[PDB]
Amino acid sequence: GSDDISKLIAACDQEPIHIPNAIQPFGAMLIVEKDTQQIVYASANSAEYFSVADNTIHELSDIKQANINSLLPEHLISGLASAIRENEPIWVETDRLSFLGWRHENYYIIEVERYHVQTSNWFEIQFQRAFQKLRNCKTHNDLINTLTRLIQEISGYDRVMIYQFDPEWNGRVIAESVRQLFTSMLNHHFPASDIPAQARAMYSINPIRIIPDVNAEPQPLHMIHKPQNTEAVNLSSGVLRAVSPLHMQYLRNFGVSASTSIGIFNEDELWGIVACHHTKPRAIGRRIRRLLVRTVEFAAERLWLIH
Ligand SMILES: *C/C=C1/C(=C/c2[nH]c(/C=C3[NH+]=C(/C=C4\NC(=O)C(C=C)=C4C)C(C)=C\3CCC(=O)O)c(CCC(=O)O)c2C)NC(=O)[C@H]1C
Repeated sequence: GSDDISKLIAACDQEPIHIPNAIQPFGAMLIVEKDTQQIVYASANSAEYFSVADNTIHELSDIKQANINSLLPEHLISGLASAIRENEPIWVETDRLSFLGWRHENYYIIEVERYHVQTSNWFEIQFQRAFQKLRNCKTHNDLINTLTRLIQEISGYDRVMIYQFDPEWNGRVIAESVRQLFTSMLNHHFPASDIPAQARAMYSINPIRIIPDVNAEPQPLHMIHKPQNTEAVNLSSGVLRAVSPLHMQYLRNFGVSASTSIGIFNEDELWGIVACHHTKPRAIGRRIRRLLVRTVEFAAERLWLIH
């Protein structure tokens, strides 16, 4: 039936991806009522992240006891309080932990990750080399190929592609960089339903989406202290937001174990994405994420100017 097939296609765009009440297990998440300053939701894995800074905490139970001010660094709490704008993430890096938090209505949402030892000035020197290569490009075809190659080198993903939307949100792959033999994806077309409108809109909130392992077990948000409002909390601005299992299976069918995509914007208009696949699971720290986003933004700026 024709209208039935259309119902099914329309269901794609209606899965509530913004409120899964779970996360990917490469970080831990705390949800805290702003006025109560009380921990109301915590990921089922919070223990193994806050046990790195605080040794009193070894179980999810201990988080009901825990105070925010022992768990979170002070600059994080001060920035989150002194922040008026909703959904704009603050980042605070201790000696052991990398925090990203933001305010959404009466909720503070805090994501915490681990990180590797860093090399000073590496972020900036890498961006400098990308800035110079993208700026020396004089046609869009050199620009986009250069972009895929740089994203490939910075991230180390097995495959980096530029996926360009047409006026109806259908898209095609227009450039490719690979770390191994692959059958070409060049000029392969995909329908608009493969990235439903809700996912397309998510790049306007967080321009990078990151999936380190398609088979990693999502961790649900447990209730800690009974929140005033039991509505689902919107997790859109972070990176830990659990992945729609449909898209996980889509990645498996692709032969992919890790994914990362970055929106390509012209002003507020989503023009396309950088799509990144890995055959084995892969994680990339916050600094590689920010470098990728910043590289894509400079490439976009160049893309709208050159012929
Ligand atoms: C009925 C629903 C469907 C559906 C849902 C869905 N898809 C995403 C997210 C993404 N889909 C992407 C598609 C592509 N990746 C590629 O490499 C290519 C072509 C080479 C395409 C077309 C991409 C890139 C994303 C972003 C995530 C990522 O980078 O992997 C979501 C959002 C999931 C989430 O963000 O939690 C949803 C709900 N896909 C379908 O095919 C139908 C069945």
